[PDB]
Amino acid sequence: GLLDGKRILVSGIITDSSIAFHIARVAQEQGAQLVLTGFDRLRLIQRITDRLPAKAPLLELDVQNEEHLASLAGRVTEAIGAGNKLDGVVHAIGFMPQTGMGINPFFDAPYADVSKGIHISAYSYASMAKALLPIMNPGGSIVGMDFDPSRAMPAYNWMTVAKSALESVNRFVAREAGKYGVRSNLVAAGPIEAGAQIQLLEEGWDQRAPIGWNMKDATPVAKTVCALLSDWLPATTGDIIYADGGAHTQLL
Amino acid sequence: GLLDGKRILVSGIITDSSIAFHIARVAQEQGAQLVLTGFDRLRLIQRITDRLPAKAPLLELDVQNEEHLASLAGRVTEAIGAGNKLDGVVHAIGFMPQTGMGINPFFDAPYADVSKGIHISAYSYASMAKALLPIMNPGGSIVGMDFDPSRAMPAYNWMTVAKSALESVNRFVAREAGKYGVRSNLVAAGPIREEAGAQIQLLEEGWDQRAPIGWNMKDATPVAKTVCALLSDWLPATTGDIIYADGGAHTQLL
Amino acid sequence: GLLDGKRILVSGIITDSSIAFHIARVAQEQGAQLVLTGFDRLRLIQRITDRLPAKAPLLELDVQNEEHLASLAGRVTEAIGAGNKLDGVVHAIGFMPQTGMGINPFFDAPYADVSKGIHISAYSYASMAKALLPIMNPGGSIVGMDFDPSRAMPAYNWMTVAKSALESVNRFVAREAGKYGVRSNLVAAGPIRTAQIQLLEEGWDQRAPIGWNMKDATPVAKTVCALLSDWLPATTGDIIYADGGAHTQLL
Amino acid sequence: GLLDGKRILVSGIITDSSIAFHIARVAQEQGAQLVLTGFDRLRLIQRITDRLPAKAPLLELDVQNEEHLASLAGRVTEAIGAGNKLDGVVHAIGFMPQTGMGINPFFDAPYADVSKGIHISAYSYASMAKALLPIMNPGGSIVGMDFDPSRAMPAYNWMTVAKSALESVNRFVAREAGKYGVRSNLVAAGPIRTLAMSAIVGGALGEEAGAQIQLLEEGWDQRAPIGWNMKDATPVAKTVCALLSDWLPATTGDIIYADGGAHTQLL
Ligand SMILES: NC(=O)c1ccc[n+]([C@@H]2O[C@H](COP(=O)([O-])OP(=O)(O)OC[C@H]3O[C@@H](n4cnc5c(N)ncnc54)[C@H](O)[C@@H]3O)[C@@H](O)[C@H]2O)c1
Ligand SMILES: NC(=O)c1ccc[n+]([C@@H]2O[C@H](COP(=O)([O-])OP(=O)(O)OC[C@H]3O[C@@H](n4cnc5c(N)ncnc54)[C@H](O)[C@@H]3O)[C@@H](O)[C@H]2O)c1
Ligand SMILES: NC(=O)c1ccc[n+]([C@@H]2O[C@H](COP(=O)([O-])OP(=O)(O)OC[C@H]3O[C@@H](n4cnc5c(N)ncnc54)[C@H](O)[C@@H]3O)[C@@H](O)[C@H]2O)c1
Ligand SMILES: CC(C)[C@H]1OC(=O)[C@H](C)[C@H](O)[C@H](Cc2cccnc2)NC(=O)[C@@H](NC(=O)c2ncccc2O)[C@@H](C)OC1=O
Repeated sequence: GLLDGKRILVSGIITDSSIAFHIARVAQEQGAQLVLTGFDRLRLIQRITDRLPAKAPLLELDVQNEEHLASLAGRVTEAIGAGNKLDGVVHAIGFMPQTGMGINPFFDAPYADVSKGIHISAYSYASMAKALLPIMNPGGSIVGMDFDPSRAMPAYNWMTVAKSALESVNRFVAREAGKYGVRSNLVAAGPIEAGAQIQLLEEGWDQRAPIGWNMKDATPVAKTVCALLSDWLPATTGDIIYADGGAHTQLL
Repeated sequence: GLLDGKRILVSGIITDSSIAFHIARVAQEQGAQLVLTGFDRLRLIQRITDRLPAKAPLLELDVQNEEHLASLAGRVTEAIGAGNKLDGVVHAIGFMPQTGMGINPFFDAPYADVSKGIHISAYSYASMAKALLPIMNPGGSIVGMDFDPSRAMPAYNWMTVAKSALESVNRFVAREAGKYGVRSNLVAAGPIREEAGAQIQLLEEGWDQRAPIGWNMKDATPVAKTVCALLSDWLPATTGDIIYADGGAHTQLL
Repeated sequence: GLLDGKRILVSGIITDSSIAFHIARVAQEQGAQLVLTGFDRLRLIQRITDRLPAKAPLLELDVQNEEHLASLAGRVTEAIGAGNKLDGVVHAIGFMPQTGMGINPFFDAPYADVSKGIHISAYSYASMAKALLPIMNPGGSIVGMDFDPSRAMPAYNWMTVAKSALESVNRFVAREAGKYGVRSNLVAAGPIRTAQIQLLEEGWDQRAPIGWNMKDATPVAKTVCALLSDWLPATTGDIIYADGGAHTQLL
Repeated sequence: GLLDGKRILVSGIITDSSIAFHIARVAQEQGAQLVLTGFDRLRLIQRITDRLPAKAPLLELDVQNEEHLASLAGRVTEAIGAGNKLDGVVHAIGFMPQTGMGINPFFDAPYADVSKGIHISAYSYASMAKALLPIMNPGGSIVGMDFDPSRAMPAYNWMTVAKSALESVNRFVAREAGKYGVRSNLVAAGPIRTLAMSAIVGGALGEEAGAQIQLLEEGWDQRAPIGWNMKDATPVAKTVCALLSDWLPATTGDIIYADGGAHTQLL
């Protein structure tokens, strides 16, 4: 019972193979009471989140919608109880149009597309924190998903730029969260005619990781998120935890 | 004559108190032939660029207009000569609305404002490179201006996020520029000249104190010389990198 | 029961205010079976380890002593059982002569002193890992103690050089540990109390978004225990910062 | 010239092909007056330094010898002139016994060997700075040679640990040098094909070691946006000279990467 009696909001569940689905699954197994967030296909999300070990209320949240954000805190409290507060927040939201990641050349991505990607992947981490910090308990934890953007790589393109922005956003969210006695951290996960480029990237990851890396298994990264949601990392804030097999510490 | 016979495009001159003004001044002193770019007040910018040691053609460039960027290659070539190409490109444009930096709380900056800031301060480094790489010579150099965003600090707020984005953009611009035999680097400068006033005072005082060789905020010439060192042939194996012209303050805790 | 049924070797307990004592205390509370290591004042150390919630065998280990190394693991297996193996290793060993840190100028530290410091503070992480990896279970964890050496600072001097070496040693220990299915990580702690030393120690509290209490070693001990658990299984050759987030903030 | 009228101390010239030789060659071409340092094979180094474009005095310096360090400054001043001071120092000294790098397992390197390596590769950067800072002019520059140790890699082993120690030493040397108005920086070079490096590619260390280093060198050129030529030391020599010049005056305690941009690229 690592997360026993903790109220945790989990965003980004779209499929049963989503890291957010495994974070929610592992958190419930560890005794956490969950609140879930869905963006567009809510009835589809409801049917995915029915396969979770325990029942949890599903709330609508389009992170680009100002009204959804301004009402989020009220809707969460109605779902957990008038006098109850959140102990954790999981930001597992990421988006970049295909012009900004994949086959499309880096220079050919229009700003409107990259901006939408930065809005959803980086700015929204601050939006969700602004909306939920007033309904969070001291000793609380905000966890976001990152993909190590310290070095450029093919096909990830503008999504790497959005993750660099996200890391910087996290350092500032930590400053704001600190006032509430809440921690804010990121988990940098390993990977979970541009098909050849991503194959090269995935093969290289397992090769570099001293303990190896299984791309078809999201549970080691879900456990890391849960470790950050627990009271077992209480002096860690504005930081990045690498759940990538230790591949970022190895050149070859 | 560090930059002797080099054709260099310099963006971001609006006043003579700018780093872009000193980069242009130092580059001309080192024998570089310049092409200059201005945003809106071209009449006032032409008056400012007259304070530069030598004459240089002025071209209008609003980095948010895809019409100006598409034209750039054609406009720069007619200013330097039909058969001549650029040897250097200086990106010295940076903007963030006051909602994104200063006194305004970090959470109170609307996305439209932060997006405009990221567009001008980060995305435009890729826009300018896309437009100018086809008219650049091998051994060429693209330089951008940065402010170390690795750690959060007061007031800088969303400009720190835009600079983090710029660093990432630079690593990708290096990949594209490499195909032309062109280098792409950023120069991370130290600070250049009631609560907000006290915070910035603390940041500037701390910089000089941390810097092993000290830091003079009223002097932009050590950072302009660093940009010129990157525009030269003296750093030929450096790309996708950040050169710190901050007195060594980023390597020191206290 | 975060560490339930885990056999963990803990080094560096010399006092009741040491991080190593609190790691051992927290680990026992979480259901871990411990093996302890002592360097010199082993009679005094035994009287300190009696203040631990549960009984644990104390073994002699001078990290500069070649015979103590290589005899270590055989002595561990006799203490835990012939068929039992270790699940965790805590390296909480650090030393630098006063010529290498404090008031003495950086240039005035002789190599013999800095070398002794690097031997005990950095090289010994590889020595302890070499000796204990053959008696470690897959899913195992090796944890070392670090103090962020990425930037120079007053007084820390050659100890900063030894921690930079330690960080590099840990990336290589991870490569070796990986073939046993064992993780190797460092915990970079904020200042822990035991003018120039005072000024630095107060900066951390102001920079840390959640603040920093130098008189409390329990948040750093819990971080070590989180690394010893199965809750960070994809983390290796890494550094976890338990400094209140101070390293992510300029001011 | 870039270095016109500058007095520069250059250490580590042992072969007519090494980085220290090209630094010295490029510096002399740029108008620098040099002072050279030699380890043991003095008469051999003297005829290797005769290949340099201009004549330069050669001084004996065993970096592990306390007496050689204590007399250093006096010997340099006698070679340049009683009233003249040094404008630059180039530390191009690096050593690690084969127990600490190559085929030998990481855990099998004895401390005495790794310590000798750290003494020569890292500690000596501070030793040379201590000895030469009192005879250095303000605006001066100290440059050391590095190989990016931020990530572990095959064969480099304890030399990576010595290199990590060197970067930390450099940040503290910058603090000391700052008092004299002198900068201290490291140049992190990409892989350079030295006499030993060619031999390991040929298979002097075996098939496995030969394959590992080939993988490391091939990967470097592939990662480098502008490519990487291991047989050419001149781009790294020019970077050292850029740091010795007045064109990077606000850079200290830092690392300049002359590795083709490889360290900024994952793939
Ligand atoms: N898959 C990997 O290899 C990997 C590696 C590291 C990090 N990550 C990160 O993990 C997170 C989860 O992504 P994933 O890869 O598991 O895939 P995913 O498809 O499961 O998650 C992305 C989610 O973003 C949500 N989203 C998109 N636009 C939104 C909007 N406007 N409002 C609210 N939510 C919106 C979608 O509903 C979706 O659930 C992302 O931040 C991603 O960048 C993934
Ligand atoms: N001031 C400091 O303390 C400091 C420190 C480190 C780095 N820098 C950097 O130095 C660089 C030079 O700027 P500065 O310090 O002179 O400040 P600045 O306020 O003068 O920069 C604004 C510049 O951007 C241009 N610009 C704005 N919007 C534009 C648009 N849409 N299209 C095209 N051009 C546009 C303006 O014409 C102007 O030249 C900046 O990138 C800044 O971030 C400054
Ligand atoms: N104290 C702090 O503020 C702080 C901050 C960050 C990191 N750390 C690190 O944490 C570790 C332990 O810290 P602590 O608070 O317990 O202090 P400590 O004084 O108890 O740690 C030093 C230990 O080294 C041991 N030791 C010395 N020489 C030895 C040898 N030859 N063989 C074996 N052991 C030997 C001693 O027995 C002693 O317990 C150290 O490595 C230290 O650098 C401490
Ligand atoms: C056997 C094997 C480990 C081999 O490894 C390599 O060649 C690596 C992959 C790489 O190519 C770097 C590239 C380089 C060369 C020079 C400087 N910095 C980086 N080589 C070095 O680091 C080499 N160093 C020195 O010659 C040296 N000389 C002067 C000052 C410090 C010094 O460390 C040695 C230590 O290395 C080897 O022989």
